[PDB]
Amino acid sequence: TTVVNGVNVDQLMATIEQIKAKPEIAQFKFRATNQWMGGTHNQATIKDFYGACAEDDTRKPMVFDLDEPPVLLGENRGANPVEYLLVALSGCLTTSLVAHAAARGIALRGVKSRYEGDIDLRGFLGLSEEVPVGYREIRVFFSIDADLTDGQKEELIRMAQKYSPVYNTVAKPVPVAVLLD
Amino acid sequence: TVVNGVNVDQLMATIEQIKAKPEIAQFKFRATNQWMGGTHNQATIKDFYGACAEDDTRKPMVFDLDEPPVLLGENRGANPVEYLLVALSGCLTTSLVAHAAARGIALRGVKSRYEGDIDLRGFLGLSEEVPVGYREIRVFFSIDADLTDGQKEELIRMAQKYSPVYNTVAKPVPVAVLLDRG
Ligand code: NA
Repeated sequence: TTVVNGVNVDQLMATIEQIKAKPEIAQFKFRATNQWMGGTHNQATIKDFYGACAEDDTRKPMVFDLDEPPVLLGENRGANPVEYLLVALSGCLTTSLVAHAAARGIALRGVKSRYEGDIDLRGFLGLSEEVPVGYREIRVFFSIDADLTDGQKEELIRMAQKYSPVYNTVAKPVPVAVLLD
Repeated sequence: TVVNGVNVDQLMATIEQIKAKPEIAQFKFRATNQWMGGTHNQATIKDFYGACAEDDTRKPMVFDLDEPPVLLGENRGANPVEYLLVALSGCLTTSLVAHAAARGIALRGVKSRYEGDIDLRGFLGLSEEVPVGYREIRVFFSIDADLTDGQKEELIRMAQKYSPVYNTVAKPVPVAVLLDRG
């Protein structure tokens, strides 16, 4: 009665009450660093973050290699950056779905999902002023194993989207300032 | 003829082929994800489509996503909003380097740092006005090259202009999420 879907709902409840009292606690900052490794290969590191009124440098660094397939001028030294964007979207939607279900006391047995997005490289290459540079659209499907109706499953999915930071960062315009140091 | 480790001959060849046959430039990228309990889930990258053919030749790449303790996880992986920064960082870096290469501009080194801020009240449903996503993301590039600040700033402008992940963040991209019928 303290844990649903492997989420500690007591901790969730305490976090919500803490934020209601002191909204400043809810301000988080996430960070990365990246070093170019030649050609299409580069390496990103995740380490510290800020939140709940303090810097947190407690985690072992998490290192990621990004590259391209040969047709996009790389050697598959890692997944490509637009693939990493789908990874991020998939983790966020899944967590948002599961955590919102947990908060409602809705048990789920299994969750999986699939993702496909369309990109026309004429954008990246500056060959057409029509074509978007980014994803034109992304299509996601979820499968949920639970004692729920299809309508109730669809509701969980709508709530997942509504509360997902990565979903909303994709679907809405978010400003990105890129500067010389 | 290689600049910044980029095969510029292949690049120009690809461009000419696309001008003749624009459909070559249509790619589809994919992922699958399985929930692993709590805030932990796992994404897999394998196949893609592009240049008028399916490519299922790559070995799968698997990524673990989780949360720190204060965000209800157990450090079973970096969190999804961190992976978004990872994506952005790779894309801006490759776009910068590749566009420099196409112009014959050699770079000794490139590095960058990223921060975005988020108010959890969005995710937690505690405010209807608060953005659920990032409020803003800020990126700083350091470029080691035989270039003035203004020349570096031009490479950075072009990086952003032509970066798919930058434009996916900066612009509204439609995303349809549905219950699977297969
Ligand atoms: Na966006």
